[PDB]
Amino acid sequence: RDQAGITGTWYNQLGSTFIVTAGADGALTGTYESAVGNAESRYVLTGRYDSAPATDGSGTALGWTVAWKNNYRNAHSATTWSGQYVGGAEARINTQWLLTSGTTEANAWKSTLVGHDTFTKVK
Amino acid sequence: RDQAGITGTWYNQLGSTFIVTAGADGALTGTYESAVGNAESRYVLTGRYDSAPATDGSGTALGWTVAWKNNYRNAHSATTWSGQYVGGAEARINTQWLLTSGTTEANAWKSTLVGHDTFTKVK
Amino acid sequence: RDQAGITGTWYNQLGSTFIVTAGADGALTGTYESAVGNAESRYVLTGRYDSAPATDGSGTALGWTVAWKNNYRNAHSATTWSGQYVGGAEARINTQWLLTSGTTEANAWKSTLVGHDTFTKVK
Amino acid sequence: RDQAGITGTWYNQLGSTFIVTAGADGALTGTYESAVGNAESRYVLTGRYDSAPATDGSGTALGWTVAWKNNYRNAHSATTWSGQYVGGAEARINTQWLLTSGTTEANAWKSTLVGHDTFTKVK
Repeated sequence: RDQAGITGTWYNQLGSTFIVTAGADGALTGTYESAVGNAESRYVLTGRYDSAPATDGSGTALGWTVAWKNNYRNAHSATTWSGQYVGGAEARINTQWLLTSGTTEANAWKSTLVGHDTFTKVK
Repeated sequence: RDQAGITGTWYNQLGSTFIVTAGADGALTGTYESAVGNAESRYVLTGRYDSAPATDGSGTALGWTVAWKNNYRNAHSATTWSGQYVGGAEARINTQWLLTSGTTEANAWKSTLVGHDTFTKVK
Repeated sequence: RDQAGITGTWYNQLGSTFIVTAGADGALTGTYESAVGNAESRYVLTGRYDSAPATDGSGTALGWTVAWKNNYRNAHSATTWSGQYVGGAEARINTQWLLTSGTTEANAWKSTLVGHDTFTKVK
Repeated sequence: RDQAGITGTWYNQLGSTFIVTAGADGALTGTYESAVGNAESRYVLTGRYDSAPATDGSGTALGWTVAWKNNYRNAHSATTWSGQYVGGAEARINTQWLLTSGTTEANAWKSTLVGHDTFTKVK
């Protein structure tokens, strides 16, 4: 439905690269490359999207996760993005995210960053 | 590593049921059943976890997504949980979550709920 | 310090109006008018800011609260904005916010919206 | 209304101390002492609460801010708590919070922590 609209290469305001395939079943698969933080090269992502969204002009809800471990680095952390895809000439994925680091129990109060990323099809 | 510790059936404070398998590669697969909201029965989830966490007593970072569409209902929304697994006698997964609904652009300011769920191996 | 830079009239991307005075002591006082939601006219706000920020080019941390009760309406809710003031030609206050509604205990999981507002000195 | 219920000394799960007065007009004034982080002794807080909440068993919405500057320390950061007061034998204030640090523009993606604190009248 928005399978075609979501599948592809997206870029956020930080210059990160989100490469995703949307499956007919609601699956999101792909790779993420962050332009910032304790990260290098590509990381696996997986997520889900609403494969039968409302037809009233609403966006398409979706989310995905990256664990920041690959063959190069392990930042002992994971980010989830929660948001919606908005189609059209200037298609966008508007997200908020939560980045949790593994911590000791004494430090768990400072485990989680929150922010917002907007992805577009052009950098 | 925490593959065995994470795999299984978890319950949160709302009485929701999180059934997950942790793969050797960092994958999370399974099903979620919410005790609240516009939800019935099981929904697909997918996520990621740190398969090689720190050995200094830190938790294990992880996250997952549910899109709230199944064969019974479609709530045009997705939730992502971001958190850490803490092993031991009283193992826990401590999370914060973001629930994004598909909205019109005019309503996007009110698209996203935030909360926190704690999962245990016993209800 | 940024007392002069913060004091004044600010506008966000929704067309809301934030009127604030920064005190020498770190106080924020003023009024908020939301262009959206269950709101009309001005609401009291109060908050705090860092009156002696770092001199290394960092922003100035601040926050404020609105309870959505005035002489016209009571939305049984409160929003807090947490963010930083960035000075200069295009001064900005970049925030994330939490909007909590009063709920029953059974509904408390869906009590809190999260979002992000960027304020500028020009609409 | 909940003026009497809110006014007083509260303690969270970290062992922090929140001392507040609720004014008839919806004002919150007081001091905060954090048991964790870059903090020592008391800090000024100000906030707002719904002075005429619903009478249907709903909680009372409120929020407050601390800027982490006092005569002893300056952590160049501010926290806002957004939540609701629930009255009764085991009265509670259930909150989520946003802690923003002043950062450079390049580091603003990692400026804001999110968490949740529950306050009770007994430690």
